[PDB]
Amino acid sequence: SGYEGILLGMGNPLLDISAVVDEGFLAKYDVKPGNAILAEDKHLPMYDELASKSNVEYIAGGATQNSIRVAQWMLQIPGASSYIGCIGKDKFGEEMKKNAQAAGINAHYHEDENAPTGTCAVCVVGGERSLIANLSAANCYKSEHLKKPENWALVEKAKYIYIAGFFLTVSPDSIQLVAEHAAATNKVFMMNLSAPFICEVFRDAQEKALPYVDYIFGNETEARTFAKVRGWETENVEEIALKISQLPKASGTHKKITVITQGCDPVVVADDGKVKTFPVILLPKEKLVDTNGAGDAFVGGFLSQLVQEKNIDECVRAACYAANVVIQRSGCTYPEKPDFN
Ligand SMILES: Nc1ncnc2c1ncn2[C@@H]1O[C@H](COP(=O)(O)OP(=O)(O)OP(=O)(O)OP(=O)(O)OP(=O)(O)OC[C@H]2O[C@@H](n3cnc4c(N)ncnc43)[C@H](O)[C@@H]2O)[C@@H](O)[C@H]1O
Ligand SMILES: [Cl-]
Ligand SMILES: [Cl-]
Repeated sequence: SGYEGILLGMGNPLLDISAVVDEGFLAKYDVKPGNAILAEDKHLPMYDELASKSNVEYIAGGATQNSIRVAQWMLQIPGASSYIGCIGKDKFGEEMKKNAQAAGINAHYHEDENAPTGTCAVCVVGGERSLIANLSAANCYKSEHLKKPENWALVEKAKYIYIAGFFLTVSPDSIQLVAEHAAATNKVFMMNLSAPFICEVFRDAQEKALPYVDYIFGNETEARTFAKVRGWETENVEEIALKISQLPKASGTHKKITVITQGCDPVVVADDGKVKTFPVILLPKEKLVDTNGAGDAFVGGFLSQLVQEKNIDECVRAACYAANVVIQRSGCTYPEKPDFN
């Protein structure tokens, strides 16, 4: 088939350890609700504390893995997706390999000899979660691994390449190597803003990669964080989307299209100097089960139609379908086959 390995993702493969907790649990580990952070030494016993709970759920996660997973599911073409990351030689790493084969992703996972597979605590309070990412083996990815002929073949075969902003903490040099290849080969390189701490702490790494980005995705909060960091005196998402697209580009082959989600409010898309708003699928609060992986599934649905050379209206329509499905189910899960027509 023509779509063989047409979409590649590179990131942090993390097994999510999710559980419903109370206010005291977050106060114990000093974690703010509805915010993502990287794990510190004080947060490490929390993983064993969550593992001991009766309501603990284990699901193969990681922002880029989730988006590639949802794109392959929406697309339904066998062998169309590829993924690159680092895992440990342990039970969680074998679960990561098992899940990727079931999902239909050609995941070339580099197995580190000493580090365990990365985990991510998803502490849930009401309808807001705190993510504490312990990258462990995921943080061991080197440009040396990407340059291996087995891994670099996936970069060359791909036409569309996606990397969540989270991977900028692990290897900005590996990101830059595939980004420079995509500019030189007129391919579609794309990224996510991922979290406010990526825009604030990793501002230099993100700024260096952005000129190579053809489709930048994000939510309203991380777009406002991005605007405040660059001194733009504006909170309006519509003005911020045009200002991001307006930034310099390493290659003028493609324009930069900025897609910003606003939860239940319309999707804002800056494209060729014009702002296009798209209302989302109306959903009652009783059916809204969990907003976990809503942003990652939105990117996945968008990528499924972008791969088939479809217009931006159909990319956003599939992005809303995929996110709508995921929010009505626990975590980033979906039915056997998609019903997008
Ligand atoms: N360091 C690290 N490295 C790698 N991975 C890491 C990591 N740290 C964490 N991760 C991974 O991250 C994952 C958890 O991420 P998670 O916290 O779930 O992020 P997300 O998937 O982006 O979900 P959010 O709740 O943040 O949504 P959003 O604000 O982006 O989107 P919006 O609400 O605008 O909504 C988007 C769309 O949803 C739909 N939608 C949302 N709300 C509604 C509504 N009320 N009604 C209708 N449609 C809605 C719409 O279509 C809308 O456009 C885990 O797998 C974990 O492993
Ligand atoms: Cl990632
Ligand atoms: Cl319990």
